[PDB]
Amino acid sequence: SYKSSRVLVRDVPEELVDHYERSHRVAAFFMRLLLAMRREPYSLRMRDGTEREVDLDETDDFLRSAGCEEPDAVSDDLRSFALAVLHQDNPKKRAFLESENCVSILCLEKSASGTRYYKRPGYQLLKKAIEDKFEARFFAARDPDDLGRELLKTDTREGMAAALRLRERGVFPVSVPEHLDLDSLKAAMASAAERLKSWLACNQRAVAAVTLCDADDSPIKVRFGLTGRGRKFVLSAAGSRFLITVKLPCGDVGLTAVPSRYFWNPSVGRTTSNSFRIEFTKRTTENRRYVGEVKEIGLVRQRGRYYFFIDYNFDP
DNA sequence: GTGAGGTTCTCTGATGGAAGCATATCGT
DNA sequence: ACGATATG
RNA sequence: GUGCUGCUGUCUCCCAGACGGGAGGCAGAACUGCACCUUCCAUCAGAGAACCUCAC
Repeated sequence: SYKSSRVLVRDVPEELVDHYERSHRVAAFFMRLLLAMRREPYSLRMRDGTEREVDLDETDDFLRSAGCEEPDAVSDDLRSFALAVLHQDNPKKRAFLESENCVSILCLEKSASGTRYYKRPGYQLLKKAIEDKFEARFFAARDPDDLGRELLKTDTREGMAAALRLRERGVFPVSVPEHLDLDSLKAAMASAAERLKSWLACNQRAVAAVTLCDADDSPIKVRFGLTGRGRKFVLSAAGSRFLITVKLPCGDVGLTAVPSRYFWNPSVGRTTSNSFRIEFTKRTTENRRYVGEVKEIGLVRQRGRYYFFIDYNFDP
């Protein structure tokens, strides 16, 4: 259940503008790098309209520029990674249930991501059993730690073991263009994965061109979440307006939204479940009351004007 | 002076896709 | 109890 | 804030012209009047303008 609106902001500082204009280039690099790992020549649609054909040579050169010295040898593994990121694996046993989860092995030198099992079913039953007559070796002598290694050595989702294969070869940590923190990288990679997933669903529907992200031509949402998908934000009201401030690494960025007749007489309260409860009336004639929990807003620059897309959740 | 048959620009409509986070443990 | 990754 | 309409605003176009009216484009807003889930992508059908030749 979703319901969206749009609030205009006219005094965005330099920090948010640079964050919006710097998230796009990381997204574009993610799109081109995933296509490079895919190692399948494709068609690129430029801004003015031109379906150029890009072959394996430029793909290999781009991969070399990304740190993959000899993509010919690791071709059995780069491709095996990309299909995992673009959700081309089995619907069950996804190596990355959310695509943005992948940018910790790809773009973090000291990460140690692959050796985790605390959320693996099997370590949940044994730990709930320490503190054979139940429905599901290691039950004797207890030690769920050992079951962790038993379930990490085997039961490895394809593309996650493949990702760990390259890190020993010193080629997988890829130098992205800008030094975005984990959260903004995850937001950008979520957007890029969404755009390439749509592209591939269209390419297999046809059987064909790729449009890269642009700050003005084909904008994407620089999304701000409350659980690590993007930089955090907090919403409130002051009179008849919206007070939206985000928590960028350069500090807090506060912003006052010009009044909206869609959101009139606003009352806002923070919730203990990572959300903000807001009330409003639709103005016009009937002032029917609505309750909305907001958890993740978006930012889009259209016609030179900055708009936050307030995507809230209403009562069903 | 129109009809007919081809490019070359601005648009609008319909049917597809990707979407708008939950939990979990560990170290302080 | 709260923040830092990790991943359902 | 967004399609619709609305200068207390602007620019431009056309018809009578020295009374006005009829096209469009922005600024809107601090002016109502009906409503408002939306962003991006790729296809396919349809409608408009104009462009070139050859025929009647």
